[PDB]
Amino acid sequence: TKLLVSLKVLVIQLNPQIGQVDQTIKRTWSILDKVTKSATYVKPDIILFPEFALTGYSFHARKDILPYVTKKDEGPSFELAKSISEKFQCYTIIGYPEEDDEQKLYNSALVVNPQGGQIFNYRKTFLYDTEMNWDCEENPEGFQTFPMDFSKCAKLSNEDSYNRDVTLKASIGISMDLSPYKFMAPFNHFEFSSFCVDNNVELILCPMAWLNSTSITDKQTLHNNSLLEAAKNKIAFALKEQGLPLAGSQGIYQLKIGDSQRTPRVPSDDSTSEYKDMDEPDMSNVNYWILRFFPFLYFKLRINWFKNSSLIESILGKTRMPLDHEYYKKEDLLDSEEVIKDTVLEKTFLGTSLGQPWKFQGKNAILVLANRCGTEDGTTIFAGSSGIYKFNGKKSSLDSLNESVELLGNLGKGLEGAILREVQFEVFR
Repeated sequence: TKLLVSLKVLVIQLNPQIGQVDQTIKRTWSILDKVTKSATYVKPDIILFPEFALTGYSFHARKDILPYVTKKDEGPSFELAKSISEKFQCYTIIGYPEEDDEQKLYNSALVVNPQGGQIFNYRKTFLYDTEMNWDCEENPEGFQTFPMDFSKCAKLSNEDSYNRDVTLKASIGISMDLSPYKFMAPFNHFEFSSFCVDNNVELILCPMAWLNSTSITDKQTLHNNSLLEAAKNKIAFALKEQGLPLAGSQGIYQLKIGDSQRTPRVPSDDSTSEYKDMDEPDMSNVNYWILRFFPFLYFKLRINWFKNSSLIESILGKTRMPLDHEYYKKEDLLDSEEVIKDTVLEKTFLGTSLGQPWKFQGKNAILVLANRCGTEDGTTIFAGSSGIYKFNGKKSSLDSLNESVELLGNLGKGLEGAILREVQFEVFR
């Protein structure tokens, strides 16, 4: 049975700096105040914050992050999410540095329900270089899904109001989760978005601290002090030229609350990566994020792949996680008398399944991406450009020109702020 859903989604975009937790919390409440006073404010059903939203991102040592870590149900990030959830009767998701009872450290995202109860805690699964600085662990469960019970958000197709409840299958992916494993795995594995398609995920939530490519990431540059000093001067100039302090903008809020302004479809070029125009999204990254969700995108060639059975071996052969992942530290169908289970028929590679050219065809999914803005260490510029997307499953560019994705709205690359969109889509029950 087709069920129509309407979700009011609020994304908060922050520029947290290390050691400013109290200031960032104060700015967060300021943003939320301004949001409620907006001409077209409506109450959000879900509020999403970035990766390490209150603490800053670039920790260089375990000792440096220890003063900011918390248990998943204690401390500033949890208490903020609980108060938010209670005041707005919503789900609130926030990224934060976690410590467990055994003194292990993770990069996590906690989920609070409208009652102010913690219902889920997700840990980053693919780690970035920075996490290795401070002894961060990989999520031993790998990618995960969880239910979210939404009240009064759904209707049958012939009904005139959203008066029904719906439990959506959700998944959180934290920044690097979207990349090829360690940047070393084949690009076309699309591990995270494949997992979401495999498990029929409906609501994809991504707290991120994702870089604009103006950032200094070249390893030989980072470890040659002469080259590094020259590189840092380049970034300093880029910020100065924009009338910005080196850490980037804070406290000046771009609000897009309840409007329906969509983001224009644009291809990447040698200018779309430039850190200029702070109220406009980084379309190099928007296009790249969309590409990393390839399994959700319409692509003509899949009919040939299916007809030729070109991906059967890849589909049968793919494992739940990379074999060297923390996941297996958990345990050929064609050469066996074991039967083919349902789960195998749900598996995809490049968006293709054993039974359909395009498994996602005819389905809907919502992607909510909360990316931080600002800069750290004089080297690292975050891309901002938080946004909300709909994959509509409708029947082949690999970017925002592909009309099987809908760009429902983005914030700029450089300003703190918030975006609210009412998102309408369907699920099947």
